[PDB]
Amino acid sequence: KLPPGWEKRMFRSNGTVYYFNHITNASQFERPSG
Ligand SMILES: *[C@@H]1O[C@H](CO)[C@@H](O)[C@H](O)[C@H]1NC(C)=O
Repeated sequence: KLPPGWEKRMFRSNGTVYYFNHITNASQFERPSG
């Protein structure tokens, strides 16, 4: 869906999950894959 560089990421201290683009530095909660 969204580009290569997005990867799954997790908020320590509450356990929430999101995605992070380690190629651009962006963050989004909807998943470019799943
Ligand atoms: C969990 O913490 C992050 C920041 O660490 C925050 O952005 C996120 O909204 C929190 N989870 C929920 C369900 O709000």
